[PDB]
Amino acid sequence: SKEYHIDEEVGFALPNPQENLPDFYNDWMFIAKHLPDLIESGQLRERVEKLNMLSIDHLTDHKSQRLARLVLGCITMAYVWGKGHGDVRKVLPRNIAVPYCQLSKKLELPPILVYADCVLANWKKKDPNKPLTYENMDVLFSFRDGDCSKGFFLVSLLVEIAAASAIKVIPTVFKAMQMQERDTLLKALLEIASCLEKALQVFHQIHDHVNPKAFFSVLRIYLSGWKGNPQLSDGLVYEGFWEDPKEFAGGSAGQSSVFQCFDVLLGIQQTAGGGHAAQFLQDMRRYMPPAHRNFLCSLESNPSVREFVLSKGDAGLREAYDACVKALVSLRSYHLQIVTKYILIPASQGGTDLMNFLKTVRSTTEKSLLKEG
Ligand code: HEM
Ligand SMILES: c1ccc(-c2cnc[nH]2)cc1
Repeated sequence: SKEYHIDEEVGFALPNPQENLPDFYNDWMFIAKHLPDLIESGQLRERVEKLNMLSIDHLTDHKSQRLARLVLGCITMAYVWGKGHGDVRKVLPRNIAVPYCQLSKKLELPPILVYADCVLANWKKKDPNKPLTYENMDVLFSFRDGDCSKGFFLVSLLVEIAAASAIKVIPTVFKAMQMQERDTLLKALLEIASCLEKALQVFHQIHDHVNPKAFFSVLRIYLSGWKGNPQLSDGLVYEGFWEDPKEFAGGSAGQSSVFQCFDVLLGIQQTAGGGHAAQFLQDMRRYMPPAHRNFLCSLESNPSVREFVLSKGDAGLREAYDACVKALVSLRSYHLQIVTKYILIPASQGGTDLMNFLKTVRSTTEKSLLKEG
């Protein structure tokens, strides 16, 4: 894999993300680093409004630009939603909206907190010399004390990284197919299946670091966007940058290149059809870093692994292929249980479109099994 910005040990996540910005931006950093406090004491908005319009020209490298996206994104979420009890600002102050929009066009990402920001760039290692384990990690920014942003963002990060291990065998898969190396292809498919099965284990930690009520009533609020959102009907106005208000979806793992890439690799047509689930996943690609979305479609232009495995009358291959698919539905099935516990139940103390969306995606995955009938 070339410079698709894919690291060998971290995958789509940003390797060792930057934690500090040039002193020239101390005003931004101070607000983002103290969000839990500023929101609760109610001085967050007045503070955002007192900011001077800072130039983004002093953000030279990619990492410092990513850190800034994270900072401005977290601040924007806090500004728009406030204490997150219903009072919402419909206009983002030009002194913040402008740098954020310019920085966004530069990185080719919408001006709203995105998965690539709050997960892929929002972490650090406590001990540089220890492994990437929950116990040795922390997020750079949270919204409110007790919002469980650490558990949510990091466990997502950890799942992403476990899945990354298979991203590196993708090349082996395509080489083996054209070189007609049957044994190599089988070994590769089984390896991918193993990595996806491990990611499922990682996913288990979500119960240990995220509490249903804090997640549902707090975190969820700050990660909402303004596209098809009732309380921000026409969207948000980025004062000084855009004439009318603009609609943008909130953070979602549907913006994760990781799960989208294996569906492509395996020939599962999540994006096909005109259905709502497909439109959503197709649209989420606009929220992924440009390098990552280029990876996704470079995968789509490679010959089909599915057709190859099918055209051969090789049970070994069919089974290795199916193990990969089976691993994806297992993950999606597990994730349904999680949505039931962290969203359905807390909301019970409409939102069925949610479960149907997830099931549609899972059913499309199951349908791809070859040897099921
Ligand atoms: C508190 C736990 C979690 C909840 C409540 C949750 C909730 C949701 C919801 C509501 C959606 C639907 C679309 C949207 O609104 O963005 C969704 C989609 C998705 N989530 Fe989660 N999620 C959780 C944890 C995770 C974790 C740890 C991962 C792993 C990185 C993950 C991966 C995905 C993916 C890939 C999709 C898109 C559809 C698919 O490929 O099946 N989620 N999630
Ligand atoms: C950050 C981390 C994970 C998510 C998410 C999980 N499931 C759907 N979106 C959204 C933002």
